[PDB]
Amino acid sequence: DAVRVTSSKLVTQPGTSNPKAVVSFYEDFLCPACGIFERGFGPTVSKLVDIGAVAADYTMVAILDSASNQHYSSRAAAAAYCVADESIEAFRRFHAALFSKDIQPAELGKDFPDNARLIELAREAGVVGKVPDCINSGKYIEKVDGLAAAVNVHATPTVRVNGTEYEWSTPAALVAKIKEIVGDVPGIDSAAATATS
Repeated sequence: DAVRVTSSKLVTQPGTSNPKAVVSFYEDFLCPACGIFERGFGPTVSKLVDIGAVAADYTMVAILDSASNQHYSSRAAAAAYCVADESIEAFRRFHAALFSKDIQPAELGKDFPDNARLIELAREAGVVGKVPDCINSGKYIEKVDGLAAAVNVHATPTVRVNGTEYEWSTPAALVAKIKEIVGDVPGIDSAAATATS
């Protein structure tokens, strides 16, 4: 249901493979607040992933999907899952790209990327593989369309920390929360520096 992003440095619960800290993001690719939120928190989260402070769970839901936007939300989420299938790193780059200012369509706009453009963005993210057919076949469409109800999240962006609702403010606040959970890990202060710019 979520794409789990980690690195080889992941800090785990003693005697298990399970992350000590999991930050679950629930996003819609057409959600403007989500664009702002990801452009703001992204580098910090990526750093926290790299130093192994957290695992980052991404659930891309369909809640904004409509015929008016040409089902952009659902096609984009499905596409993202397709990419994650091939590569996790490719997913990081893809996910980041879709939320960049030059890319994310304006909700309520008349212009939205078709599947060919999503495919091309996947290529730029570093993967081809089965992704083109995974996207063209609409493999994940029904999945993503059901995700919102599945995980029971109807608002975006929504963030949870170890399954608990988390009201986010700044990247710094988040870094501090994670530090509260995992203690002082190598790099986490560096991550705070990333959070404050």
